[PDB]
Amino acid sequence: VTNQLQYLHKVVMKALWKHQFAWPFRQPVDAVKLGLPDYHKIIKQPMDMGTIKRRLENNYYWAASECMQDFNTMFTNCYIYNKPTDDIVLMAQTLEKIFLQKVASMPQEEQE
Amino acid sequence: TNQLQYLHKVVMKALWKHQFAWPFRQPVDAVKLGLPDYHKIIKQPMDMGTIKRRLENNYYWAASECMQDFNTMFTNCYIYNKPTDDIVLMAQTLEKIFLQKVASMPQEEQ
Ligand SMILES: Nc1nc2c(ncn2COCCO)c(=O)[nH]1
Ligand SMILES: Nc1nc2c(ncn2COCCO)c(=O)[nH]1
Repeated sequence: VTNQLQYLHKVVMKALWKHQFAWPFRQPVDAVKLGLPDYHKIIKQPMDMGTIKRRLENNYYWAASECMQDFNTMFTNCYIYNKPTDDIVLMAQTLEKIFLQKVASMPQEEQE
Repeated sequence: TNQLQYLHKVVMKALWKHQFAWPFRQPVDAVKLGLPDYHKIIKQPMDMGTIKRRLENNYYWAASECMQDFNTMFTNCYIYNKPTDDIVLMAQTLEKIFLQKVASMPQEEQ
């Protein structure tokens, strides 16, 4: 497995998964459960930490950059769809700041 | 530091020249662009011109802190604009390059 995907699993996902703001992102947006009949109109590429976490457990990723894009798509989905004033937006912002400051310490290069 | 230099000369380099970069090279001008609610909604304006100047003037103490400014700039765009505005596509494209360039950053400190 890659040095960088190992960092993404054990440092980034470990931090973000147990975070007190993580729960709205731990599973796919369920448009029916949440009452969002336009969600899949607006968000064409849904993403969530459950999917990323399993994808790290199943070595589905080839490069770290593609794990990073899933994280980024997840947060971007949230800012695009939700209202500027929704608490979910500031939860995503808080989680994204951690993702970014962890990524600033990720190795370079590749392995495996 | 080595990482700030990389963010200056590799990351900011690539993004500045990009064909979608022009809305992001200078602060949003809410009055010229016709957006009287822009500052009611975005409380932390940010833009690559401000980030470039801060890197030239040694404003940043750490890499993560310049990376946060890049993120704020993109997030502002996503939060303020309608999902279908082209500028959202432009920010996503730029942000993807940003993440990919950041993954190859020297891991140290300097
Ligand atoms: N579904 C749901 N779970 C929550 C809420 N607050 C905390 N949790 C549990 O997740 C926190 C991590 O254990 C909440 O408001 N709703
Ligand atoms: N109430 C609540 N909002 C959520 C949840 N998951 C997603 N959202 C709404 O944000 C969608 C952004 O892509 C969740 O389980 N709790």
